[PDB]
Amino acid sequence: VTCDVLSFEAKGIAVNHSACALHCIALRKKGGSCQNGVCVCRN
Repeated sequence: VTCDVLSFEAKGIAVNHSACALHCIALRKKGGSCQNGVCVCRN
C-alpha cells in the first residue's frame, strides 16, 4: 500500500499508489522510501 515500487499502465486511472510518498514530498520533502512496511520520508 505504501512500499509498492512496482508500476503499471494507468494513465488517468484510479490505481493503488504510495500516497504517503507524494504526501510527505508535496508537504515538506522531495524523495520517499519505505522500511519494513513503514513510511519513510527522504530528500
